[PDB]
Amino acid sequence: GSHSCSSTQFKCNSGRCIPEHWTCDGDNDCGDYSDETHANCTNQ
Ligand SMILES: [Ca+2]
Repeated sequence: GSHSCSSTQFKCNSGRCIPEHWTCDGDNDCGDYSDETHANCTNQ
């Protein structure tokens, strides 16, 4: 599809896509730490 990421993915600030369940999980999956920010943790 023309969308950036799939329906089950989290969109990193860099534009990289990662599985949504990978947010606030202890690993910097995005590489830019956007999936591990305090903000995303409070959304869990
Ligand atoms: Ca992570």
